[PDB]
Amino acid sequence: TVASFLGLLVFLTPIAFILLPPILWRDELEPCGTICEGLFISMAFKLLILLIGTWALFFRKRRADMPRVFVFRALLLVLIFLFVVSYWLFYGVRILDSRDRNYQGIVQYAVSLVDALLFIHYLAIVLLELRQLQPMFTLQVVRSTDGESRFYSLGHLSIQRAALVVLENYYKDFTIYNPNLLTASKFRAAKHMAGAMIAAAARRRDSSHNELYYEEAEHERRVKKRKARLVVAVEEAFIHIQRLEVMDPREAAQAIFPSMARALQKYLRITRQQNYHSMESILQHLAFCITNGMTPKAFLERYLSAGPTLQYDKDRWLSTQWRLVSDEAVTNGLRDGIVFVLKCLDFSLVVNVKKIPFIILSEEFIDPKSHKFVLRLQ
Amino acid sequence: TVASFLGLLVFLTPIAFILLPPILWRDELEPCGTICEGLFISMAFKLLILLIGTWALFFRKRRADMPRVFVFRALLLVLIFLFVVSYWLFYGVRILDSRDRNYQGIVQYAVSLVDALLFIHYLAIVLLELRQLQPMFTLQVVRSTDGESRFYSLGHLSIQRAALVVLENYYKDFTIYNPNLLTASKFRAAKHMAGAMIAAAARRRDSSHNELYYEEAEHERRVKKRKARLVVAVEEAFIHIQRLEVMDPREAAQAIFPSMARALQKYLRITRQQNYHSMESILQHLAFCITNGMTPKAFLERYLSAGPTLQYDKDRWLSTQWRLVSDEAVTNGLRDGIVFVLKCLDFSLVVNVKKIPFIILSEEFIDPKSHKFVLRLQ
Amino acid sequence: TVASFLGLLVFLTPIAFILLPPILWRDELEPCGTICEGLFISMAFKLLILLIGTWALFFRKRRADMPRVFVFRALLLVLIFLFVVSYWLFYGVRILDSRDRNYQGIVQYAVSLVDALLFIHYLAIVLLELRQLQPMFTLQVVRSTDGESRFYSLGHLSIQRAALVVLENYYKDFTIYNPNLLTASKFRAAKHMAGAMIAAAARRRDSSHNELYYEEAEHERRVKKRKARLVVAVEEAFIHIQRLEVMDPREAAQAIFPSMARALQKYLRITRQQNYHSMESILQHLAFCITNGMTPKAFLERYLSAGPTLQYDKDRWLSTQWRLVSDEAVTNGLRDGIVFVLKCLDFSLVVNVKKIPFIILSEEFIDPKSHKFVLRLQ
Repeated sequence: TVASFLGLLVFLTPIAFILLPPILWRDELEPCGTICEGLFISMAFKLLILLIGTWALFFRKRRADMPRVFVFRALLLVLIFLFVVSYWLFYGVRILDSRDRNYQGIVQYAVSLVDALLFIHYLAIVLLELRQLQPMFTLQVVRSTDGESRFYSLGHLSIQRAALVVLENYYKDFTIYNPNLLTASKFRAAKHMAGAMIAAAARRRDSSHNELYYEEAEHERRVKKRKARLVVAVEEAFIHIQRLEVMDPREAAQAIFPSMARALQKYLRITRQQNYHSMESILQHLAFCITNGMTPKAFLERYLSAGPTLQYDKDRWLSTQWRLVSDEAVTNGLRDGIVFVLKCLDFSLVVNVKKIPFIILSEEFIDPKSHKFVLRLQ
Repeated sequence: TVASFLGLLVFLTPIAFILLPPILWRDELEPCGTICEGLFISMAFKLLILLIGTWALFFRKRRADMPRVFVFRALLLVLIFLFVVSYWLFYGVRILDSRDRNYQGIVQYAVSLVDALLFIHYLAIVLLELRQLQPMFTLQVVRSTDGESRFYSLGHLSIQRAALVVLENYYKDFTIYNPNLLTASKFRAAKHMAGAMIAAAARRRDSSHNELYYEEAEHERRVKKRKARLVVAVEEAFIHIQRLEVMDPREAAQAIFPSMARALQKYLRITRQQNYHSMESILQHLAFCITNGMTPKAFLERYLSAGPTLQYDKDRWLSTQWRLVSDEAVTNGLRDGIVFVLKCLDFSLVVNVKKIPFIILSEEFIDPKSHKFVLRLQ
Repeated sequence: TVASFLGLLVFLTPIAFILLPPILWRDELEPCGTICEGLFISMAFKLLILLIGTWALFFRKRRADMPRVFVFRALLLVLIFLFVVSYWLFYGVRILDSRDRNYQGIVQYAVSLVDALLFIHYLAIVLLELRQLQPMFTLQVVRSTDGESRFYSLGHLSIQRAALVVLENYYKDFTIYNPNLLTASKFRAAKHMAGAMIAAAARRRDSSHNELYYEEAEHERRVKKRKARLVVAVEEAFIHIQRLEVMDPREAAQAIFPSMARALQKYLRITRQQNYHSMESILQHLAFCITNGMTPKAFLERYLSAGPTLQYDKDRWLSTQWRLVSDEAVTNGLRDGIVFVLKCLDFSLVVNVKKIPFIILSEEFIDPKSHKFVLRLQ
């Protein structure tokens, strides 16, 4: 490919610096003998180390699209470019155009290339994944809709890369965005829209009958009742088949699903999760749990709670529609007190960054003989 | 030991390459003088760096037994073996059998050995702990019995090493396997075993009296009552002794334990945790909390909830009885959509792996002047 | 500064070793030509790598004050000191006092300095952040007051640095210390202080009327009622302004705050959080949520639950008043079974360390053809 051809060029540059003097001026080489060959062996082993490490840490697909340029990868690519161009420039001007003797020094030049390219690989692992290992900052990530909030520690990242780690943790950690869980507050605010003084109106409101407390208690009671119906239905559904007419787990799932289908439908409607689980999805997860020997409760934990975003179908999450709002340049590093917002189509992740505080530890000595207790009351 | 003797050989190989030419042919050395000694100093400092780093990252006990071979450690050991054997081969064939001059080049050969062995140490830290730093995958780990589920991010690991990290997080994160919390569903399914049409039977079931809702509400009420009794008992037990007859925390624990013992026994029976806490364990934790100045609630948090597996006795967890079920080779790396199962004696951890999605970020500019609000209703 | 001047000296040491032979004895240099210049280029590129990596990982402020000396940073500074002093000593004794020829060897000496100083940078990243990447231990951190407990995995750290990571996770993860949530147990124990036999007294206590169960149920009911009042108040407060008299979010916050202020005050009093939120803090967070387009529930999640310590004001947490109690030297590494206590002014973090167990994995083969199921009951 494009980067693979440049990788082939940067890998064959020391090999070309070795091979060209015995080809272009074969009879002009000084007799090296031992030291040149013992340096070729070190060259080959260091190139093997470089190829294995480059495969291990950089033969992987691009993980994300960021708004501005990855500053550290641009720095590494500019450094590799100026590195290899300066070595080819010195090799063409001061070695090939002069047709040098002392081939041992040419092999030393190629081995210094391999050494400094290994240190470029080391600077790459320093910049790309070791600079943010030490947790310099904390990040409070809050959804703007339901208020679900988790805290994360991050090192020195840019606002781009911090937003990337926040979105990774969003798909892993936050429950999935459900707009149907949000409509009750919207209709309640619109019902207030249907109809000094602002403190007296609040006093008349707080003295009135709280419909919301009793409706939430009654809804929680209905959810517990539908949950108990669902648990009984899924237990008496799983008891209908045996691990051993012979059938595969898909047909066993289709066999036992009509004895749980109505209770699950009523539970997903009362918990407002019915848009998240098609019948095909439930049958695939049912055959999955029947295959792996999972209990009714282990099958049912997918449906009892909300669950994170990566449980669900790949279209229900949408990672290409993320927008990064920031008051400053997103290539700037994190610092104390900045706010950046990760906007999806309906919700947003409001992220404010706080510096992890300077902590002062001190010892104090507790004598283990000073742990004496008396039967007297305290 | 076995690996320690090979470590002594790989550490003494550059030193032997240095020491053998002034011993075997002492009068044949060309006068090096400055450059050889300034290269010995660099050799000694790089060997000190190599010894300190090798102690820091590899002088540690083997952490786990895996089914197949650790592929990266086997690659590193084969690389070290071919490395050192090729250097001894070139040193015996082309240096010792020829009895070379230009000892400066021999010291350069030994320093190139020390350099490439430092880069072997670097390739070791690349392969063993840096390749999986960037979180390529997410892992949904579910117990097959109670359905408890947590999500974890992992990089490029094999299925072996991913299963190892999953088990680390199992002992840290999941509540302990309690088979007594699972018997109610089993007896309920056996009670259904005591006694078109499959949809009508489900309709008659869901219209019947849900015993399960009222039994769960009544059990939760009994657990709250026993919890309140236990809190009162442990508070009035801790008030009987004073931090200051003089006694150590073991005898103070034995003094105040009979005023809390029955309430704790009834709470551990109602929460089905009585097999997990012997009287010796409770007395040791009681003397522990009396020693460290912990409150009754801080003592009691060990017993109120289930708690993770590493709270409990070392025989109650059993890390040697883990079985890895996978449809493919466990030395293969993680990829999107694979399922592997970690089976203990009674339960299993069903782990399905999902690729963390390709995320596209973009900026959008919000003018901070565009945050103007009106008192008008919305 | 102090460390910046020593950094300038260690950076200019190879440059000084290069520049001094053409200045002090200019006419005595042997003609190097190609190889010396091709080694200067490698020197300049490796010094650029060293400067970029040193900026990336070590140009950062000191994060914490520890009781005893950081052992690994002291080892690194002693190593750099003996390193650079030994190189200046050999350069003064055996190069400057002799006024050497073969300047190519002097450039090789300076390049070996730059190489071994890059490996010092590598040993620094090995000791300071790579030795603890592999999770050797688990840590149960419990507050002595309310018993809140979380488990953390750590590698080979000292007790100092483990305590530092524990405090990082304390400010991120534990809910904030609230002494007002603890006074009910203290007054209940003092009420027991107002008034064989120790088992009969416990039997008479556990048979009595449990005031605590009914008071906790009644308090939870009052908290749910005040929460419903607060949700209604904040929704009907946010509906009073529109995103668009024109006003900024501070004045919009001040406009809509008197219609929610009494319900929020009553909720913070019933949940004992009123010392944590001044009116200025609530108005700043209100203007913050009005700015970022957050819902009433997203505004309200700061106040509904306790929340971690870093949500609150910077004086409410106090990172300078931490005391480390340990039975051994805090520079010793973690091992299985040690207990260290992190004491704040009122509470303490009791941390006991357990070794993560030796896990034995094995394969077992499940035939995917062996997943056959029958319609027969099990």
